[PDB]
Amino acid sequence: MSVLPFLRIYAPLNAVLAAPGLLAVAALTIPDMSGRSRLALAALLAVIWGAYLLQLAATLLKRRAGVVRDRTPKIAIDVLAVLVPLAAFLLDGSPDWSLYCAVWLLKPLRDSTFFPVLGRVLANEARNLIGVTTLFGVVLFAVALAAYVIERDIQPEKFGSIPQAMWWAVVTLSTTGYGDTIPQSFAGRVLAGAVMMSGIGIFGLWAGILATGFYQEVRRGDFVRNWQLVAAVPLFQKLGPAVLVEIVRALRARTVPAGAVICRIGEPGDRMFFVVEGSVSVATPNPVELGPGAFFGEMALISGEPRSATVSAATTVSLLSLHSADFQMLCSSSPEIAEIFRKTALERRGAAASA
Amino acid sequence: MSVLPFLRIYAPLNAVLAAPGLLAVAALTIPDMSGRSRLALAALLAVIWGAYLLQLAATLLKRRAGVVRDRTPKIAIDVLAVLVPLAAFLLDGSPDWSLYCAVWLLKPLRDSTFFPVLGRVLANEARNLIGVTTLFGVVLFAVALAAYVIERDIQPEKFGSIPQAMWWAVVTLSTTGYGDTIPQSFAGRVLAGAVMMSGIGIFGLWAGILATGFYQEVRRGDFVRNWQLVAAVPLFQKLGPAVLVEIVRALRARTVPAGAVICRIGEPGDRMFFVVEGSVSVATPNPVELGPGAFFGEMALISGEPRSATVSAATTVSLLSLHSADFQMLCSSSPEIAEIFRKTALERRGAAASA
Amino acid sequence: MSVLPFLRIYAPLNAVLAAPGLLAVAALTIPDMSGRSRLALAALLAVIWGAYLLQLAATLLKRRAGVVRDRTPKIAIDVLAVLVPLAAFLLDGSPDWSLYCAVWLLKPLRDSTFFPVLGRVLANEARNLIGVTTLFGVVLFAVALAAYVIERDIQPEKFGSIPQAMWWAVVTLSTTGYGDTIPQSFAGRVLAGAVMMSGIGIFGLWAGILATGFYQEVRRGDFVRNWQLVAAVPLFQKLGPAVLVEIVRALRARTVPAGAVICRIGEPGDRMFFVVEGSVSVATPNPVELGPGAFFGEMALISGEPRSATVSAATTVSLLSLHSADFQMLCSSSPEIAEIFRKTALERRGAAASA
Amino acid sequence: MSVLPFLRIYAPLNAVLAAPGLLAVAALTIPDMSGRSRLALAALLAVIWGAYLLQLAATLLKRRAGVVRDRTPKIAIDVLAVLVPLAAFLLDGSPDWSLYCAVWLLKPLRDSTFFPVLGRVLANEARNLIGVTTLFGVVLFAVALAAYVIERDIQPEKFGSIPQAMWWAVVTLSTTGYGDTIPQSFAGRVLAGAVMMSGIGIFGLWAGILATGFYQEVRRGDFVRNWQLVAAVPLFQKLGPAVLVEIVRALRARTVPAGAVICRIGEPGDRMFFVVEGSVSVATPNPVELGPGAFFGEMALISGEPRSATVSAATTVSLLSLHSADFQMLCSSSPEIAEIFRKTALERRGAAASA
Ligand SMILES: [K+]
Ligand SMILES: [K+]
Repeated sequence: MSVLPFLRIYAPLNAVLAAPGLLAVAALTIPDMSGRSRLALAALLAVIWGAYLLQLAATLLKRRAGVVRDRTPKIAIDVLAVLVPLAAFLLDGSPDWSLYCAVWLLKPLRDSTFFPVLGRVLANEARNLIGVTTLFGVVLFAVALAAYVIERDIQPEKFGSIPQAMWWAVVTLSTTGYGDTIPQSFAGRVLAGAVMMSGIGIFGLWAGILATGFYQEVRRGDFVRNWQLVAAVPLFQKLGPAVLVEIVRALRARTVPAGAVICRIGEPGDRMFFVVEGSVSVATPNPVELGPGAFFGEMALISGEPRSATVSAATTVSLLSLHSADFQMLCSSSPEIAEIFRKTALERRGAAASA
Repeated sequence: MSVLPFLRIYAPLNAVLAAPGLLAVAALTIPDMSGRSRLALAALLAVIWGAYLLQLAATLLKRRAGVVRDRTPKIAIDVLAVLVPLAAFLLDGSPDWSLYCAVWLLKPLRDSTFFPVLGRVLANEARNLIGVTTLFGVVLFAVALAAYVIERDIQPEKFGSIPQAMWWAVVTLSTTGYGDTIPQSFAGRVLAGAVMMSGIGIFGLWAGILATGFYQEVRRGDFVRNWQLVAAVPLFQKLGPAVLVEIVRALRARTVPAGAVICRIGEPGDRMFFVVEGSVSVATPNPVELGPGAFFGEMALISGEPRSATVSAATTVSLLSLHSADFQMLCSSSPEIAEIFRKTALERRGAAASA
Repeated sequence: MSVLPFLRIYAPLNAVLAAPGLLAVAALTIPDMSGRSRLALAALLAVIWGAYLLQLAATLLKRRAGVVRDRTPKIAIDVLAVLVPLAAFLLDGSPDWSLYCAVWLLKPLRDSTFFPVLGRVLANEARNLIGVTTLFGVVLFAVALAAYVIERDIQPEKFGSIPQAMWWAVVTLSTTGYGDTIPQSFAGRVLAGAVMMSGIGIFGLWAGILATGFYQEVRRGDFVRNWQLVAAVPLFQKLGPAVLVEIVRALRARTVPAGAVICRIGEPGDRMFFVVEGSVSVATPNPVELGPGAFFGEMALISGEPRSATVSAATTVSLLSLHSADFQMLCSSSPEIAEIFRKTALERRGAAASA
Repeated sequence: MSVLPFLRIYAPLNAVLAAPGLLAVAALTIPDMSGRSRLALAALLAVIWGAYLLQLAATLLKRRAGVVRDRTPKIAIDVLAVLVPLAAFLLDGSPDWSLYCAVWLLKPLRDSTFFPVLGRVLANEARNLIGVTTLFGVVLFAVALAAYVIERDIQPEKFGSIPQAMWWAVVTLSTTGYGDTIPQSFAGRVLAGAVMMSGIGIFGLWAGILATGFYQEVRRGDFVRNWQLVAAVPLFQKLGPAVLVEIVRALRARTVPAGAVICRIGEPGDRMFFVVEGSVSVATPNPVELGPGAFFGEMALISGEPRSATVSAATTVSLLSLHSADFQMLCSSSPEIAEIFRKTALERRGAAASA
């Protein structure tokens, strides 16, 4: 709604660090044939590999570029990524040689978004993941035992043996349920339904676990981000605490590096633009070079049209889309900010014509 | 609770734009017979088609009726809808001719509610859909590999080949789980349970993704709608900012076009009526012609009965059902609005008898 | 947490109105035998039936007992319940006679909690149930078509016919997935995974639909209930609006009819008791007869023990468990309510000894 | 985010009270062999058992150690745990002897986190678990009946009998869906899809049931915990009610017993430390012995680095990580607390050098 996390066109690593798994797995099998992809996909295997050389050395001289110390072991993550597959180059042994090759699949783990999520993975607390856990025990040995008496119900040939109760259990516990045989005695059935609603329910429980994980995460990181953002702009220094709250919790947006049409003029949209730092380019009959501490988008506001203007960043700028409800509420909260509203309209008045 | 999104009786497009898919698919097959629906459903095929002619021309002269520019390409959406199935008329080739015919199924995509939902689909941000994504990778090649060692466990005939590990993987990852064979070695089993709880869990993760999508959507659009609504009524101009908040966030309702009994007199209900614009018809021993800036439903309030009255819109009116808790809280917040409460009761007093 | 919805021991209808379905279905089949339950379960069939006679007449003279008009058609619900199974007595025809018999299963629908839930079922709005709906279309004809090309992939015997694509579609769309055959061509597979994550996702979408349904429901009904409750007690008349808010939103509890030990003295618990109307019985060395407008549970509060006392209702009383955080916050909000806190402690002081 | 529920390294009971189930089930079967684990796992069976002796006597002299009376029957829980498996020692009878042995599996139920969760299990109210329940009835006899007409569709051999409708029903109701046969008549199919989306949906309904359970739980227990915590610290006695609110709802953390590096100096982190009671050890060029009523972590705050310091508890201390947003909001709310902010910075100033 208020966020604009635009990213410059980038081929992500995922293609390069993933591709090895893809071609490997491709030639990874022997569909009764000599080789094609072996030669090919092994070729792209020395290509990818060489990519892992060049990346590594990128760490050699980039071991410190002046780089932050935030995640130290990410490095080790990488180095193992390149290494374990090294000795994965080092086997002359049986075709299981080929098998080990996939170890790279850790590669996407080089870096990713899993960092903060894990941030509340340990910060989750939520022992009810444990209690639910032991409950997984509960159901598991529940149907395990009932399945014991039942599989032992009719002994004569296949039943009456522990394996059946085991497997029927395992799948039944699931939401998946896929298989060759059932109770010929209803009881095994009815209990089966029991384990359905049960094991499924508990599945849900762990769900709500992860759910609260999501929310708590998004909250914490979001509003703290709004810490970094609040102190980050001067006008926020001239505005008192309650307003600090309102914005900290209100401001939701991201930065848009240069190279993209940021908006669409006379096209429907709901959002707001603020110059955190830098300039931003504006098509106007009297073009206007933007700077920090001002705000764009009263174009659409006072003009009456959604995105009555458009802009483009020549320099990377951090954007903040203001919530216009609390804005109107400040306009009407005190006379000073009603003066702000008038003068703002006036700044679009002069901006829309004069220089 | 507070919303009354009543719609006049309308046959939606869905029957006309869907029907082609339905009859097509019907005769779409050849259950060993010459034709019945072919003749028939092809007849309704020229009927539907002609509907697509008449709609198209509706766009010709309706290309601009004075119509908004909001969604430009919706048009193109339609035109392709009618066109690709044109050349879908243009093949003389094999029965796969019949196959292409269904391309219309895009028709429901002409217009729908997907617009805003997509609005936060791009506005979602939520890279954790990406992180979860690569995680889908995680599990997938996890069970893919384990399934590799395991299917290669017993080589002699069917196992030890990549396809099995592949498919067992794919289904197992799911919540579906449907199939002909299992581990004869427990390990494949236990790992199987692992992939169950795992792949399922991640499924949940993407869930909470979409969930936050829902909420954020409903919020944004709702309260902004309450922007359009707040400034839309005069009394809101005589009421200060805090109250503006209370109502903007409180008001939830929709407009009811003419032609429906809006309420039920002396039937249990919780809601409130406000005349945004127009009149509304009221059965009274001294009938009263309603107008904007007044409010209906203190009938039920001060009278003591749920819906102690009923009304009907002769003209389309926008309705707003006030939350009576904060209402009482305004009645008791200041003396002025307690005067409002008394005089309101008095307006039902005069309204319930006099003219 | 704060709610105590204790119900007197009652055999619910569910046993009587359900039992017919249970015995019926029991003898409902013919497991190769003459009859046992037929005679028996038909006996309990005239028993249940007679219960439906006596209930009906209960409506005859109870058509109006002075009873509310809230749900008129509930009656008709019942009468049909007894009637359709009448002509279900009226057939002499084939065994499908027995089949029709189950029509009672509507009986639990006589009355239930579905009323309010349906209250936001129509009050849901949430067209995204529609948009998602057409999306169900999306996926359905998606895999339907892909399955068309694929089942027609290998024509020679079973494939290349519409039925396969149909059914494989239907189950695959699910989370269930249960069946005899798969793609022998990967493509059908990969697309299969697609429909998995897709159809499943949409399932989730409809979920969040129902979820917001839950919440909105519980909220609306809850706090409105707190309307009925707020105006329902005199002290609430001596307390200003902000406090009205705090309690309306804070108070969560239910009424406990006479006949139950309401609390446990010196047993851990978190809750609070308030006499809405009537008395409540209290074991004390100087027993104290309770009355409205007072409050119980500063026993545990000021005493220092959870449930340092226990009580029992001789007369049905409505209970309200106060949130002690905002309570302390009133104690410390103004001096008057700190006097309330002292005098309250003093009322346990005199109550704990004197008469 | 703000919570630090660190636990000293402990082998939980789960290994000892679980292990019996594990080895028992291991030798629990007879994979065609004389015995190995029997001798072994029965040996660890007398080991575990003896553990249950020693625990029991731990209750004998620990029947009261001065121990709380909170959960009385937990004891009985244990004693049965040891007893029923006693007579489970007492059978000389058939191999089902072995079967009974697993009764211990109740052991994890000795104590666990299920206590509060059950706390809102009874405190849930939420009759919609009942309404949904009867709905489970709804669907169940729905597909049960439709399956009746359908299985009786083609009578000649296997169909037309009640069992099929029964089982097809049961699984179909699920999300699992696993089986040998389908409708050869579409109708059974289409209805099948119906039961899919239906039974699944209701599954969701019960979900949202448990969900609200989660939330309500976490809330109640959390903020009440913040009751115990608020009154628990003196500074909270010098701070007025609104601030009491802010902290009660803000403070989220746990206690970290001695023996762990509590923080990481110059490593990225977001949290805060407060000395509830005791001291805490601090590496400083001028080491500082911590005491209650002070706060740690303005190191990171005013210093400019996340965790610009680290600490270790020599004595178990209760930790509270303050939310720095509302903190800044107090710093800027009144001059007194801005003096608090300055002097705090000064306490890191003196602490970072002087003694
Ligand atoms: K399944
Ligand atoms: K299955």
